[PDB]
Amino acid sequence: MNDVNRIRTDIINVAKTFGAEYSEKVLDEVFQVFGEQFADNSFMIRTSNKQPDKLGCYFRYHEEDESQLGLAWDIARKSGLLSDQGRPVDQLIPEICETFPIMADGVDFDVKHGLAKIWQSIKGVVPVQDAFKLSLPASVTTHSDFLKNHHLDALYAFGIDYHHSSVNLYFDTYHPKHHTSEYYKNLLQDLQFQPPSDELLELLTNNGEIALTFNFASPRIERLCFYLPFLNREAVPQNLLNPLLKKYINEAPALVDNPGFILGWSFGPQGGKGTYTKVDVDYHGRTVPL
Ligand SMILES: [Mg+2]
Ligand SMILES: [Mg+2]
Repeated sequence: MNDVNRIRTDIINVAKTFGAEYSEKVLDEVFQVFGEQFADNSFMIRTSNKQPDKLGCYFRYHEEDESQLGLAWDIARKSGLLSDQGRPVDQLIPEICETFPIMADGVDFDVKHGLAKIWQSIKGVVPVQDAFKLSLPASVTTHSDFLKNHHLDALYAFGIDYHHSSVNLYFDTYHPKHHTSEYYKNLLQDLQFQPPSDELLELLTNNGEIALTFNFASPRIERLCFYLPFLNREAVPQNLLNPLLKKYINEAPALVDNPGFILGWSFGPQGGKGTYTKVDVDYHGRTVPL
């Protein structure tokens, strides 16, 4: 309705204000197909820190209505927003749906390049080894011992990245160690990843979500990400945010007066590529309170 145009307008305004590359033609094509899904579902607009002087911009939605599960992938394929090119990643969503009961799915979009990722949430958690029969990067299986040792073995969701041919695995933080700062410090050390600030370590004892990234091109775990919810702009730890991300916290568009946020901290190899911050506004006001 007005609601879809409202959302599309806000994304463009975000991209223009914060210096993100964007394509109106790609935004037009995405919204023609998924516009109503954005208005009717949990929906977030994300900016991130991947390059020092400009924020990238992404938008994503999460579908939990049982009757609609599977439609995102079917819609994406039939419309041509997602073509399978025989990539090892192109077979994973059908394998996942044939293997596990799915309780939610979602799609991530890049404002420049379009459909980027599809998520599938399992109905329950499974031992991660139950997933080893999927056509996942071989690095998932070869880290089975590491995943056990760090209690990253209660799997509940997959993220399938079609732009980068990578897979994110999301793990339930079930263990008493997941409530200690030492666990996160030790986890990043063991991975030889960039060390976290003491401020972040203290926040991470709230546990949040953890995701690990595996790529078909690499024998190594590529990246990991910690996610924490925040009930409003004032709750966000602003000392952890560069000036552009601080401006985003104070100006991100939403349909409530004081939206919540989900921040993600991505970590990669020490002195390498994958350490940066993601900030997602709870556009409708319904995502974070849950
Ligand atoms: Mg829905
Ligand atoms: Mg958790």
